[PDB]
Amino acid sequence: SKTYPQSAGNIRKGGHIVIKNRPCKVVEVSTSKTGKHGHAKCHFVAIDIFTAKKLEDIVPSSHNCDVPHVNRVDYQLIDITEDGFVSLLTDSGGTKDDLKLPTDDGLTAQMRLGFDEGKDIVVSVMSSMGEEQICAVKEVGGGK
Repeated sequence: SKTYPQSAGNIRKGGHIVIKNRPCKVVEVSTSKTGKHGHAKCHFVAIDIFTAKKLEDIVPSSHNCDVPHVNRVDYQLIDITEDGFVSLLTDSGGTKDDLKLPTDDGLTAQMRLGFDEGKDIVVSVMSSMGEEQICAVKEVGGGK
């Protein structure tokens, strides 16, 4: 549900893969084969999409990898609570309130300032495997 199975031989540089239960972006793919009659193994180098740590795997080309779904969604900012939660407006007219201000000080200052200023602030959220990160902030209008 958070992942789908795909043969290692179909994984490409720039795609994603699960290594040690971590969603990673594939930065290097190479293959090796045992002699003339072997079956290729895929050697992956990948970068954890939240922690930026490098992880690696060697997988037979014919075995499945778990591939994580990775989404990027924009929301309008409708609140920053005094305890650091963020309230986001959903495309169905709902609210998404489970996220906090990002650890990035630039992104947080942009959100807080834009909100204090009465600006229309759009927040990009990257999500994978039940984990979410505010990854961009822009103003699109408004003001006081």
